Amino acid sequence: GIEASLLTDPKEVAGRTVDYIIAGGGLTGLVVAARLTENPDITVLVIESGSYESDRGPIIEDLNAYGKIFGSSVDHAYETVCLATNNRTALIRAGNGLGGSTLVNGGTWTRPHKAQVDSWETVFGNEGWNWDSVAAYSLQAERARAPNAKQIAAGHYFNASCHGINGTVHAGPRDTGDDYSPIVKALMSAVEDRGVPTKKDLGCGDPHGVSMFPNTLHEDQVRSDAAREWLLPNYQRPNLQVLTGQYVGKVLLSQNATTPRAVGVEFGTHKGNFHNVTAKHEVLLAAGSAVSPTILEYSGIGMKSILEPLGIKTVVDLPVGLNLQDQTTSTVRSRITSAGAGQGQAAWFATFNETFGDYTEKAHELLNTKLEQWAEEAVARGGFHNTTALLIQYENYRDWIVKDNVAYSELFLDTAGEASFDVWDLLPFTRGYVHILDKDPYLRHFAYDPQYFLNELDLLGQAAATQLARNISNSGAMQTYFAGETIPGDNLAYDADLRAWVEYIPYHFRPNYHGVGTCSMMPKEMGGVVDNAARVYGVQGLRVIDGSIPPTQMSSHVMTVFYAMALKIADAVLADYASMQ
Amino acid sequence: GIEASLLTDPKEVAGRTVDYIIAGGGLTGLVVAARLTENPDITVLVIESGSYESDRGPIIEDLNAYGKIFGSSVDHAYETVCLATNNRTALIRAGNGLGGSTLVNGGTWTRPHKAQVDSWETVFGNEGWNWDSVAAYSLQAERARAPNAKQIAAGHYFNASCHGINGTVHAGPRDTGDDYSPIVKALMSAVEDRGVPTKKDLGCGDPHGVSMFPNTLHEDQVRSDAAREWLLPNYQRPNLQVLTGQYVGKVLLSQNATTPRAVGVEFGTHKGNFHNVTAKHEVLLAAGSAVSPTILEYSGIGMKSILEPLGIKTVVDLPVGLNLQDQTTSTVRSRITSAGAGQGQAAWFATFNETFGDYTEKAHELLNTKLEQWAEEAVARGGFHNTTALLIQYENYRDWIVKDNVAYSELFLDTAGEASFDVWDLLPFTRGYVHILDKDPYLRHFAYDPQYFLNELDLLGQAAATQLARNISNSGAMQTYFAGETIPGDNLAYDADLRAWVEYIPYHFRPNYHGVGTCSMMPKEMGGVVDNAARVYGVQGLRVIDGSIPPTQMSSHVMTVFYAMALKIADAVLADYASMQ
Ligand SMILES: *[C@@H]1O[C@H](CO)[C@@H](O[C@@H]2O[C@H](CO)[C@@H](O[C@@H]3O[C@H](CO[C@H]4O[C@H](CO)[C@@H](O)[C@H](O[C@H]5O[C@H](CO)[C@@H](O)[C@H](O)[C@@H]5O)[C@@H]4O)[C@@H](O)[C@H](O[C@H]4O[C@H](CO)[C@@H](O)[C@H](O)[C@@H]4O)[C@@H]3O)[C@H](O)[C@H]2NC(C)=O)[C@H](O)[C@H]1NC(C)=O
Ligand SMILES: *[C@@H]1O[C@H](CO)[C@@H](O[C@@H]2O[C@H](CO)[C@@H](O[C@@H]3O[C@H](CO[C@H]4O[C@H](CO)[C@@H](O)[C@H](O[C@H]5O[C@H](CO)[C@@H](O)[C@H](O)[C@@H]5O)[C@@H]4O)[C@@H](O)[C@H](O[C@H]4O[C@H](CO)[C@@H](O)[C@H](O)[C@@H]4O)[C@@H]3O)[C@H](O)[C@H]2NC(C)=O)[C@H](O)[C@H]1NC(C)=O
Ligand SMILES: Cc1cc2nc3c(=O)[nH]c(=O)nc-3n(C[C@H](O)[C@H](O)[C@H](O)COP(=O)(O)OP(=O)(O)OC[C@H]3O[C@@H](n4cnc5c(N)ncnc54)[C@H](O)[C@@H]3O)c2cc1C
Ligand SMILES: Cc1cc2nc3c(=O)[nH]c(=O)nc-3n(C[C@H](O)[C@H](O)[C@H](O)COP(=O)(O)OP(=O)(O)OC[C@H]3O[C@@H](n4cnc5c(N)ncnc54)[C@H](O)[C@@H]3O)c2cc1C
Ligand SMILES: *[C@@H]1O[C@H](CO)[C@@H](O)[C@H](O)[C@H]1NC(C)=O
Ligand SMILES: *[C@@H]1O[C@H](CO)[C@@H](O)[C@H](O)[C@H]1NC(C)=O
Ligand SMILES: *[C@@H]1O[C@H](CO)[C@@H](O)[C@H](O)[C@H]1NC(C)=O
Ligand SMILES: *[C@@H]1O[C@H](CO)[C@@H](O)[C@H](O)[C@H]1NC(C)=O
Ligand SMILES: *[C@@H]1O[C@H](CO)[C@@H](O)[C@H](O)[C@H]1NC(C)=O
Ligand SMILES: *[C@@H]1O[C@H](CO)[C@@H](O)[C@H](O)[C@H]1NC(C)=O
Ligand SMILES: *[C@@H]1O[C@H](CO)[C@@H](O)[C@H](O)[C@H]1NC(C)=O
Ligand SMILES: *[C@@H]1O[C@H](CO)[C@@H](O)[C@H](O)[C@H]1NC(C)=O
Ligand SMILES: *[C@@H]1O[C@H](CO)[C@@H](O)[C@H](O)[C@H]1NC(C)=O
Ligand SMILES: *[C@@H]1O[C@H](CO)[C@@H](O)[C@H](O)[C@H]1NC(C)=O
Ligand SMILES: *[C@@H]1O[C@H](CO)[C@@H](O)[C@H](O)[C@H]1NC(C)=O
Repeated sequence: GIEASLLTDPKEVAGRTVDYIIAGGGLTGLVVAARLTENPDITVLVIESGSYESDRGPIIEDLNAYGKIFGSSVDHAYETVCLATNNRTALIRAGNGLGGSTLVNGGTWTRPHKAQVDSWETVFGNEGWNWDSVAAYSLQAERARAPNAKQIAAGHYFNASCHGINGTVHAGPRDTGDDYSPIVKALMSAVEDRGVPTKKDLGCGDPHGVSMFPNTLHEDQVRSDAAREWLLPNYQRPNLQVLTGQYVGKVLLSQNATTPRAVGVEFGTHKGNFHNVTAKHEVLLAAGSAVSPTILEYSGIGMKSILEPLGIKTVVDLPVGLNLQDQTTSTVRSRITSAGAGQGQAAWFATFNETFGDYTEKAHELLNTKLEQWAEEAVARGGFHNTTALLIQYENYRDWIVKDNVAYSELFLDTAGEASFDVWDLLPFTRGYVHILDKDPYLRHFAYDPQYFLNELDLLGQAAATQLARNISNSGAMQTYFAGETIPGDNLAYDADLRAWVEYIPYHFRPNYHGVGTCSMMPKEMGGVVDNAARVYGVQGLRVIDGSIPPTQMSSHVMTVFYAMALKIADAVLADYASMQ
Repeated sequence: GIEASLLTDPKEVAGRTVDYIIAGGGLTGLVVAARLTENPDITVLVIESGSYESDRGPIIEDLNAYGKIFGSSVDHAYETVCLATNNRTALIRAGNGLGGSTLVNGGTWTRPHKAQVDSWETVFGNEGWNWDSVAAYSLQAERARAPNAKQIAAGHYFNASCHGINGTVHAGPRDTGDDYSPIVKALMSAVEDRGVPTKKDLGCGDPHGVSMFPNTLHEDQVRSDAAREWLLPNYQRPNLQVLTGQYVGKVLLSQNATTPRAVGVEFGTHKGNFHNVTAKHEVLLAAGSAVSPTILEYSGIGMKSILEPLGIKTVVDLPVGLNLQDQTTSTVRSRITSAGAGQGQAAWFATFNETFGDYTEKAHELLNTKLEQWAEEAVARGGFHNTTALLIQYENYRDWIVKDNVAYSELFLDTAGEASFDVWDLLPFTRGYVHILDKDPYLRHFAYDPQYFLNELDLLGQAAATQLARNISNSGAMQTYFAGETIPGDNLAYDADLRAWVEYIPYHFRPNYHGVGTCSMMPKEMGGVVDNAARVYGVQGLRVIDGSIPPTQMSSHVMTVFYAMALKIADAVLADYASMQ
């Protein structure tokens, strides 16, 4: 079926010409590939390092098997540098195969705060990029299902004005057919005692409080990975070709005109064993936030201070690979009474004050006085190039916290036999980088440094949000079900104060795998790599269309935005194509 | 050139018949491939997941660049289970290319104790596998160079009787052109004050004390990796063929009324995309100790209790994957005075009593009383299947310590601007396992658990040897160069006792990447997987020829032994070939 359609021999595409080459068959790459080939006259070649996985079995198709895929050939498992905070190497989970990280992710489907997307036009000078336009694309991608009586009784609320029901990505409530645990409504009641809202639709634009949420799965509970949703219904199109098992190494550039033009790519598996293919219109990079910047650097598009010591000639100088923003995740886990049994997920989207509690005043004071110093320190660490322009970002985050009161941390609850919180600070001020370390793309030798916890507010906020997760687990209605803590358990005294949490947290955290910003969409003079149509500055016919481009984090899970962002970009590509006919 | 001669399209190979198929182009695979094709009538196909790397540049060819290749495409970076000792996953460095881990290793060239190799015949019933035979094969493989006057003045000693000079593997002193650091002879002086010997030739069969050693490199310092030494001189042989970029998935077994026979292998990159090739004589597994046991399991050779829940019919029931033995490595590092400058490596091979110091009586008491209890506990953890058979191994270890006084720990010194010890207990009593977790070989979903520190003497021994490295770093003539400790540094009090070291070591160690034992060469009734000619019990025409088969650890670096082991197996394979003509 679809398996027989995939190309595997490099020689069957080498030296030919297509209209668009898409590097990476993941979330954004497959969305754009489908939109472009709706026109039967447009040819698209997707080149993907992995292969088809959607039909493999529960390890892909059951969202409840989350994490068992880690460490396998479907996980790139990119390795960080030796992190300064704890002198350890960390692993970055990332899907390897058609659908990308939508093959391996938690399936959570929520949207950020309206003011966060709006800042993309007001602060980051991106025409047409605002909550209304992005949300309209989001709803157009969405095919959501309202919850039933069982699901509403568990704790779901669904405002139909905030969801599309006619789109492409199937979404609805996760339901294992088991009973839902009462612990979800117990956590809601526990935060209502503190004046915290509950059951806001996290798709409507003000994610705050404790709520349940849809999941990216079909009603029969099969995972809605981007390949199942966007490629499987369309693979029979003769103008849509997919080459699997090959890495895109570099963009081929014209030597001709005033400014360079992308004319194709080189792809392969090892030095001396690579091939060319030509793009008549454009090359679109969709290899993920950890990779698309490295493809640019291997092609001579990046920072001369990085490329010259490797013997790569710089043809376009841009701050490629900087401004990397990922979050830190920690765990609090507790056994539950027999009364707590049942399925169910929920999350507390907590504000700054809700996160810091007693430390709210001191934290606000740091935020009010340290921005300039913090920016100088991040630039000195190589996380950004221009202190003045980084400060624009920090002033924007302070307005989000102080004037808009957006969610600052996320406390994610799993039940199904226990009470377990994964906790992350949503708005890190640290900035990191990814840079190549060799001229050979197929060696994949690079330095990936998110600089976790090298901003003191990031460490304070993470410690405070995790302490809060212990607090709320044994508070209010949650006391009914509390049966003793197992994480941290013995490793951190149960009455630890914030200082004790700060000492513990660097040795008990994982990456959140939400990395954005390595080809930031903002003006060049602000440190950006792409314009408001995702075009790389100073190069014709070349775009970065994936998680590399969001200039900020957001108080949500990213799929709702990335699906919208891919469709918005597809409209721009098609508009430029049309103007030539 | 060798690059053009390599095969890179799987369809050039699919459907052929050759005499021998070697899975894995690593150390032992390439040695056996070279030996077999000395007869121009014998055809060999090597199938290797990586490609050719020996001409890449310093990152491969300069031993002093050790470690920079980690995390690249030339590094398999196998992830362990989440370890019980510290709730972390660890990474197993393992070379991916022609040459295997000889491409990425430290280059150290030493031999174990005579009694340790003798035990393979005496305890583990492997006729012909004793020090005399293995050493003779080792000298035949070896092409050593005596140290010169500058190198002898630095501390080198070389006994011509213990080294071959007319063989294949180039070996001699590392020499970066710098002055040699006086810290090496200082360390020798410091252990001389305690009656510990120095400058013994660690190739002669009694490795004890502080010595320098040869390195696997040419005189101009190019790394002598297995491909450079065994394949590059011989790639023009028409009967020798090498396929790169492809994984061997499983052995093809006849399925009829008679005993199963290896008739070929299936190889490829993904479940949709694999091929066969036929073996007329034998299939030889050489994919490394972490992989060759999994290839057997994928083929239905292994434990029914593992295979059946995965949907794999058990064709031959063997304890495949058990008895895994890897060591734990920790670091002590300090700054040096200006007078300590220069190049130089040395190692202290320390006996049981030397490592334990004032804890010697208590350590000996544990070793005398707990062997049966420990073997029960290792079996209950799944590291081995038969308690009595494991107790035989433990008695052998106790004899090595009490009656032979073999080296028990190794303290490896690097200088070149600092004083840095990597420390490991050489003889772990813990037993681990590796097992597949899915029936699809190309998913590479497996559980690899060395069970580090889950035996209490292993933890106690590693704590004591690392404390000893701190002690000797500031003792005797070493005091002249001591300029402050940086690791542990602030992370552990400088006057910490053994108990304090025991608390810290589980959170400050790495795998040594010396894992052996997963297809142990011993009698079936002792838990073995292969006989003394490396043939898998119960299967015709199938052998395992790599680091999976040594039944014990050894007090040395293993290259001297693995080259000899490969040469000795080649002779057995060629004797069976002559029997069928
Ligand atoms: C790695 O991570 C794992 C967890 O992921 C850690 O293991 C857990 O450690 C915590 C302690 O930090 C343990 O919690 C304690 O639980 C006991 C009582 O639990 C007993 O009863 C349970 C049901 O009633 C039963 O399921 C348990 O059985 C399991 O555990 C035993 C031994 O742990 C094991 O042998 C079995 O096979 C099962 O796996 C268990 O027998 C309780 O006494 C403790 O209470 C203390 O703390 C509370 C604080 O709330 C305090 O009020 C009390 O006064 C008391 O002092 C504590 O709750 C947990 O059982 C462990 N296992 C699991 C699965 O969670 C492990 O330690 C980590 N390793 C590291 C860090 O190296
Ligand atoms: C991760 O791992 C690294 C090591 O790789 C850890 O960093 C090292 O920490 C140790 C302490 O645990 C430091 O050692 C101390 O050194 C100071 C003085 O060092 C000064 O002089 C050096 C030249 O002689 C100079 O290179 C140093 O500059 C570097 O380091 C500093 C940080 O220290 C940094 O700011 C710079 O930018 C440079 O990177 C520095 O100027 C010394 O005071 C200490 O002496 C103690 O011990 C002695 C005797 O043992 C005792 O008598 C004293 O009372 C005192 O208590 C100690 O030697 C080391 O400098 C750090 N850096 C290295 C080694 O490069 C890091 O902490 C780890 N992070 C973790 C665990 O999170
Ligand atoms: C563990 C985890 C959990 C997550 N959970 C959630 C969640 O609950 N909710 C949510 O909304 N989001 C979640 N996400 C995030 C979401 O899945 C991703 O942000 C999204 O898939 C990223 O899309 P992308 O197009 O930027 O890249 P990806 O989807 O990662 O796709 C990039 C593709 O490029 C391929 N590739 C890489 N290098 C090359 C190369 N050189 N040549 C060719 N192809 C290449 C990769 O194999 C991959 O298929 C999670 C992510 C992870 C890792
Ligand atoms: C970091 C490190 C440092 C070391 N330092 C030293 C040292 O200083 N001194 C010393 O004496 N020894 C050292 N060693 C050990 C020594 O290098 C190895 O033990 C030796 O290379 C092992 O030989 P092998 O044939 O068993 O396996 P390997 O040499 O690892 O060969 C296995 C080969 O099989 C390939 N392969 C894997 N899976 C498949 C598959 N499915 N199909 C086909 N091919 C496959 C691999 O890519 C590899 O080429 C070190 C090892 C490591 C990892
Ligand atoms: C539902 O969503 C729409 C759009 O945000 C809004 O007008 C309405 O107030 C929301 N709430 C309810 C209860 O309808
Ligand atoms: C392939 O890629 C580059 C174009 O920049 C060049 O080396 C070569 O001529 C191209 N064509 C072929 C057939 O290799
Ligand atoms: C949060 O805290 C600050 C200072 O403690 C206070 O001024 C502010 O009104 C609080 N509430 C909100 C919603 O920001
Ligand atoms: C948790 O937070 C509440 C908030 O008022 C506080 O009263 C309580 O002392 C905190 N600690 C615990 C253990 O509940
Ligand atoms: C640094 O950033 C500021 C803010 O965008 C900008 O005005 C200035 O020109 C930038 N400087 C450089 C060298 O890019
Ligand atoms: C050198 O090696 C031989 C063989 O082991 C041995 O007899 C001799 O004593 C060794 N030492 C010296 C100094 O020759
Ligand atoms: C079974 O297969 C083996 C190996 O392929 C072959 O030698 C033998 O003749 C076969 N036996 C029967 C009964 O077909
Ligand atoms: C490969 O082997 C399998 C079974 O061993 C079988 O499908 C086929 O006959 C063989 N050849 C090809 C080309 O698949
Ligand atoms: C080692 O220590 C034990 C006592 O703990 C003693 O019997 C033995 O003689 C010592 N020396 C050697 C070389 O074993
Ligand atoms: C170091 O080792 C020697 C020899 O056992 C011992 O006398 C001394 O107390 C040890 N400790 C220190 C801190 O030197
Ligand atoms: C266990 O091993 C011992 C020693 O080799 C042997 O005598 C015994 O038969 C074995 N038991 C089983 C069940 O294999």
